[PDB]
Amino acid sequence: EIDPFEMAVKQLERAAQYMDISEEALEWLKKPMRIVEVSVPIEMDDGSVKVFTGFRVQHNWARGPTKGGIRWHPAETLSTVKALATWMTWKVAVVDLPYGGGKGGIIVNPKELSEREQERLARAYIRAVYDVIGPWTDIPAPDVYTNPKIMGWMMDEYETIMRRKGPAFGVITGKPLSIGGSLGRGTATAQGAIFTIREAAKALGIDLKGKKIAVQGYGNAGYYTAKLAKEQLGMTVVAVSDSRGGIYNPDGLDPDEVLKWKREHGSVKDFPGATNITNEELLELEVDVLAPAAIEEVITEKNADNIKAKIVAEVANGPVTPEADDILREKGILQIPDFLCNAGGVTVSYFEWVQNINGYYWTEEEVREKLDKKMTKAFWEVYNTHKDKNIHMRDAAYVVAVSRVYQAMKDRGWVKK
Ligand SMILES: NC(=O)C1=CN([C@@H]2O[C@H](COP(=O)(O)OP(=O)(O)OC[C@H]3O[C@@H](n4cnc5c(N)ncnc54)[C@H](OP(=O)(O)O)[C@@H]3O)[C@@H](O)[C@H]2O)C=CC1
Repeated sequence: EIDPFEMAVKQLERAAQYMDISEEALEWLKKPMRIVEVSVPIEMDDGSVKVFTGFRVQHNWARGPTKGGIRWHPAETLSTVKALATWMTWKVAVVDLPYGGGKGGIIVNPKELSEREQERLARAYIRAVYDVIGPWTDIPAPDVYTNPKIMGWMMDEYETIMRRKGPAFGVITGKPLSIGGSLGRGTATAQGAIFTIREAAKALGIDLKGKKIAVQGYGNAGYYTAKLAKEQLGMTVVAVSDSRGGIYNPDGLDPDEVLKWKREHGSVKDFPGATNITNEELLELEVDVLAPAAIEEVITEKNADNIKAKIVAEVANGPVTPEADDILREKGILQIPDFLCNAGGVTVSYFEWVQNINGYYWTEEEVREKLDKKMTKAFWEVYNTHKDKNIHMRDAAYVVAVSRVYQAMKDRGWVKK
């Protein structure tokens, strides 16, 4: 049923087919450099002891310490962790961070655990994987069903074990502001998406002031993308959507009022002055920027032709299928690859790690400007590769990331060819 690691390896081979890479380097990149599977025992609230399965996969560390989150899902598998670590490698390589690829996970349903049990689980996971993590070895991060509270617990346990012999704040990112946290973490993904959209408009020669944007999904990423677009880029937000449905208004939407209505009516539907539309119908609107910030695979071969957006900002994690990719490219529409558009979160986590390591913490403006520089440089590199190699933007981003990792490997002497 299309194993995640098989899919990742196929993606890597496809990317290697568009660039000059040696066979030994490809074989090295097809396998994670270190996989750690540990037992995570905790004491239940009823006094019993339960053992959970924890993972920590470090795909590659040629460019520096590995970076990646920890998932707490009942359906976690070592294959999924390996695939996500492989993808995290390219995610940190495309935006030029001194990081490798890493990922963790515990096979547990956190909906049935109390606060004390969750804290015990985090501390036991740290005790189990201490020997393969560190400020300069492996930096975990929040992921699905994991939050900054668990980050604080993990950091505290790591500091307790390490005996405060170094920057224990920098061992993990996504921490609360009170303990080594960073500013701008809430709006990192949306800010990166906005910078990439601005650069794409600059590349296409389109002035965004007075244009239209449609956003699918109105969670944290979608709402902040719409709000930041309207604020900075001056783009008129004409359509937003949630799981229940979507709304449309050619005169424009106010993101704050829409958020208030969603937080009051439980959904964005039936917003005053707005016409109710379906998600599929939102994908059909004639806009200049489309930002899918929702479930995977919303653009398929069926509806790829009927898309009228000039720029498709893949804020979510792969909302466009390869057939849809080819169809959309044929229509002369610029796509911003998913792991380049939403690279703001990992970039801001890197900024947090830098602040923790240095012992000096920045402000909201400094973080915003550094993120702006990083996203602009990454998008311009990807677009230049796209224009030079006459390939898809996703293929160009993969080529850039794999080339950076391959050059780092060659410089270390790991591969001689
Ligand atoms: N936000 C972040 O920090 C980062 C985000 N990403 C990626 O970004 C996207 C969104 O992130 P995030 O804000 O955390 O997500 P959220 O869980 O906070 O919100 C999800 C939003 O998308 C909607 N949604 C879920 N399924 C559908 C669907 N089938 N159709 C239409 N709308 C749907 C939800 O609707 P409803 O409210 O009704 O449930 C909600 O509006 C994801 O694809 C994620 O992978 C990854 C990098 C970090």
